[PDB]
Amino acid sequence: KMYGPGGGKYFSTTEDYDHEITGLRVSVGLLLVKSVQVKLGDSWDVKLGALGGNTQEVTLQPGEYITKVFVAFQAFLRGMVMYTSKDRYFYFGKLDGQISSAYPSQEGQVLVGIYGQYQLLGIKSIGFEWNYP
Repeated sequence: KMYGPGGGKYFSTTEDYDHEITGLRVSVGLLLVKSVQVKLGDSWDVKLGALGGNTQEVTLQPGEYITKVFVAFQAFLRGMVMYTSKDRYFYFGKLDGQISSAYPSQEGQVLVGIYGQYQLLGIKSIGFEWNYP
């Protein structure tokens, strides 16, 4: 469920039937992952987290799901790696701090949301919602 030292303002991505995560954007400053943003179908969901940084955009091909995520913390979320069902990885930031593994406890489940806590400087805490397409 919830990774990091935490404390902050709670966020969670919009979770929808009829619409899945088709893409994603993570904002990274010089060091910290500031904010995340999922595209749900043909529309970017609200952008959640600290302001600022450079935003990496990543686009899932149809039928491609996020199935696992590594996350590194250091007072603030430094880095995140997402692996998909098409043998594709997406690196954001640098994996340095305390690495942690998020995966579904069940088979064929895939990333449906992201949630956590953030403050002014970036994200203090992150977690992932798994579920069938």
